[PDB]
Amino acid sequence: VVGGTEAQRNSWPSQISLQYRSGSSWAHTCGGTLIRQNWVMTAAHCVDRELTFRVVVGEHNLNQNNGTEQYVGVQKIVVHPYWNTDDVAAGYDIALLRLAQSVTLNSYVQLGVLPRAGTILANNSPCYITGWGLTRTNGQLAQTLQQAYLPTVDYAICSSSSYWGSTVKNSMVCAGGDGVRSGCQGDSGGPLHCLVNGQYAVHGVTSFVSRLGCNVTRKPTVFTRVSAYISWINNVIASN
Ligand SMILES: *C(=O)[C@@H](CC)[C@@H](CNS(=O)(=O)c1ccc(C)cc1)C(=O)O
Ligand SMILES: [Ca+2]
Repeated sequence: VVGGTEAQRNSWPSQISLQYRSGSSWAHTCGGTLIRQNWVMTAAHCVDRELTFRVVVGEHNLNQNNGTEQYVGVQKIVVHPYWNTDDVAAGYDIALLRLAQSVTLNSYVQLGVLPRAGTILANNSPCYITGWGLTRTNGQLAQTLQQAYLPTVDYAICSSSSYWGSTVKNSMVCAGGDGVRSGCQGDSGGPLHCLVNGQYAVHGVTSFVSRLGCNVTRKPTVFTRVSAYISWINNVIASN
């Protein structure tokens, strides 16, 4: 997250860290959202590589013991059947991870609230992106979980030629584009939390940023629209 602030450790209890085995250690690669005690929602592009993955819930500082983390293996990966590695702009960037163990809930570990199916945010709706991704374009991951305010940019505006043009679809949410604040590599898969009717709900799964850089004016960070996939999500959780 470029232009972010350190989140309080109990602000976003549904955020997880998706990590892959690297030698004798584990490395963070993407965010994700805890949606069942044994299920995490993340981006399909985060699990394109044939790596060993684990999820960390109740994580705050990647490089220090926080005293609140639970570490669980990934037992099953279900990517949207329409996802295509070669066309992120086509959409379907979403995947569900079944955890090997059910995690325990507490103030640092909670299920993300999802929007009702079909919900679309009015332009300029208040949202926060969270994650441990690069703090600058071509930078390094954050140690502590970051958050940045990124107001939505509606479809008509985000799909206009000055913004993302045809690359953005109606199954996606755009947010930000101020040139200061944005998602960045390693934030993918994580949540976009938007305040609706007094409750924060996860409306987006972080998907991509411009090839030009993370914080690029009029290239808001783009997210899979969670409210477009509610039936798919329920179908996968029900069938496995
Ligand atoms: C997500 O982090 C996104 C920026 C918000 C990235 C793509 N996701 S990633 O950095 O996890 C991804 C890229 C490519 C590979 C091979 C592995 C990891 C983006 O650049 O748009
Ligand atoms: Ca930690």
